[PDB]
Amino acid sequence: KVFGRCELAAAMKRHGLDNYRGYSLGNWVCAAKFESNFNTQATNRNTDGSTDYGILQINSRWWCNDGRTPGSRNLCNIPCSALLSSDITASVNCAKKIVSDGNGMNAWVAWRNRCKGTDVQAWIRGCRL
Repeated sequence: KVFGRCELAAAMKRHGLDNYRGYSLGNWVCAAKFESNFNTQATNRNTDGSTDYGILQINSRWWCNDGRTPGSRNLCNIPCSALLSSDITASVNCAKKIVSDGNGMNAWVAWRNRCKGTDVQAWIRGCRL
């Protein structure tokens, strides 16, 4: 499913991402915008053969099992297909693990390059308080 901006902000807030590890909601919405354009079904193959899945483009090299990433780890203990659901729960819980792994949101290259340091609160302007 393709979320709207505020719809996704609300869903991430409900699932506990607002200020998770100190990252305001706008950071998460911005990252999702540039990772997936808010599309839960987004997939993209990486050069090394891993694949990125879902609204936050979680990578099969470490975080989920897709059965075709030699050496993969599956640290979120989920099939990568679960990251494509219209229900964002699996993606959020896995993102919590990723952002807790030491490097914060820098794990998302697109967040580092397109969201970090910017006025990310613009991404939640107008969302229901």
